[PDB]
Amino acid sequence: MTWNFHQYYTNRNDGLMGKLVLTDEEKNNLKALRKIIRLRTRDVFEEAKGIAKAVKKSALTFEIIQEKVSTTQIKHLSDSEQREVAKLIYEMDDDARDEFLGLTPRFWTQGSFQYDTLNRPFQPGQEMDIDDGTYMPMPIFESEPKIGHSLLILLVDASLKSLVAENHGWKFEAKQTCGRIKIEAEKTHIDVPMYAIPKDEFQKKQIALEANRSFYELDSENVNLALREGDRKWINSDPKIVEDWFNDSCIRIGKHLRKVCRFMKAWRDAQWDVGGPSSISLMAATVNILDSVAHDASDLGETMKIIAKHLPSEFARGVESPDSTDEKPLFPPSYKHGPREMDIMSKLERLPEILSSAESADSKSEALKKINMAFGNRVTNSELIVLAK
Ligand SMILES: CN1c2c([nH]c(N)nc2=O)NC[C@@H]1CNc1ccc(C(=O)N[C@@H](CCC(=O)N[C@@H](CCC(=O)O)C(=O)O)C(=O)O)cc1
Ligand SMILES: Nc1nc2c(ncn2[C@@H]2O[C@H](COP(=O)(O)OP(=O)(O)OP(=O)(O)O)[C@@H](O)[C@H]2O)c(=O)[nH]1
Ligand SMILES: Nc1nc2c(ncn2[C@@H]2O[C@H](COP(=O)(O)OP(=O)(O)OP(=O)(O)O)[C@@H](O)[C@H]2O)c(=O)[nH]1
Ligand SMILES: [Mg+2]
Ligand SMILES: [Mg+2]
Repeated sequence: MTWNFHQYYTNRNDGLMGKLVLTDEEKNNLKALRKIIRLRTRDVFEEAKGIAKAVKKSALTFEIIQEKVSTTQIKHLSDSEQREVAKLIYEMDDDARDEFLGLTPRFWTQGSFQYDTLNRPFQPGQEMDIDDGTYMPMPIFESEPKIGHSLLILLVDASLKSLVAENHGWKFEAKQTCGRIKIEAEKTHIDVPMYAIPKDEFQKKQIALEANRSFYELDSENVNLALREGDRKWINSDPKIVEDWFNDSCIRIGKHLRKVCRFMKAWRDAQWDVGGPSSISLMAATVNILDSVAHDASDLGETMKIIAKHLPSEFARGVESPDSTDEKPLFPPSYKHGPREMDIMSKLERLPEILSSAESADSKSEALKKINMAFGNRVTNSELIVLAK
């Protein structure tokens, strides 16, 4: 016997796509959460600019500034953090202060929510992730921006911490590249990386944008990611580079690319409760395979076998980042594998065996059980599986 799994993979009700794609409850929940973070962040910046405006108009003592700070949403930072914000506002000169009073944070989501590969989480501890970047248009800087790294990080933190203080079961986490709100009971977190971008170009592009529509991309090397730990405060990491690479890959390869990428992530979620290869390494390897190996989009069962066969080789050679400015590969080459990478290799080598043995199982029932060794017990309708012609 030979079974075909195309429907097992693609059926939008019962099949794997059916199990992975967010419910509307989940999708609207994520957008509502993002809206709440965006609102609070703009409010907090307005509150801080309010104080700075006061400083400009009349010379206010440091103590008066502290007092004013302690009355705003910034009160949700620790005591020493509040004093630091007051100190930073008190201490900036006319020029920096004028820049600050002209700053309004802007937002743009990146990651799987943006390019539509966000899967419903599988094991306990696994969470849906929305990556909403905050952008701070300021003058081009070589060393350090007019408005300080410290100040900007503190305000975004205050915004996030102020929301946690208003929501049972939310908690704040600081990561190296973002601030995070975790909502365990909803299996969700929102990440907020922060970027500096050129103010003049931002304005020019926004003016162009609004004039040319009725009812754009910045210079990549000036998109600066703020880093929270380490002595390097900023790194040139433009998230649009990955978004564009993936969207262009989808165009070039076809619409089955997003599906097979979801499947590989689902495989990952089933094989490890935490850990496994990154989502981006899986996408990059999969793109490389589909660009170079003949396949048929009308049988994702066959396509998934083709991918599984070639993944070990991709990862063994090291997976290069689509961002050539990246300082490391997305996955190291095999001569540099330690325990972590060896564990990944051994699971990848297992996958094509699982898919093969499912294909040659004795019944539809046994076929389902076998293939569910790769993706977990998510699909339950064995009648999705069809005897190959
Ligand atoms: C990213 N970006 C970027 C660029 N270039 C390079 N080289 N790297 C970059 O990272 N260019 C554009 C952008 C950076 N510049 C901008 C960033 C944000 C905005 C802005 O007005 N954001 C809106 C939200 C837009 C939105 O919801 N958008 C929705 C999409 C629309 C929708 O879903 O309705 C969303 O977040 O999903 C806001 O702040 O309220 C305007 C410009
Ligand atoms: N240049 C570069 N950007 C990265 C890297 N890892 C993550 N990013 C950026 O961060 C965004 C989100 O990354 P992840 O959350 O790991 O990946 P995801 O595609 O959202 O996957 P899931 O959250 O697992 O669904 C990506 O779209 C990239 O913009 C990396 O190694 N190099
Ligand atoms: N621009 C840019 N953004 C990134 C990059 N890496 C991560 N991000 C963003 O910051 C978020 C958190 O990044 P990470 O520190 O990689 O998160 P993580 O290590 O996967 O999470 P844990 O495994 O729980 O520590 C991501 O989801 C992205 O939104 C990067 O290289 N460039
Ligand atoms: Mg993500
Ligand atoms: Mg994230």
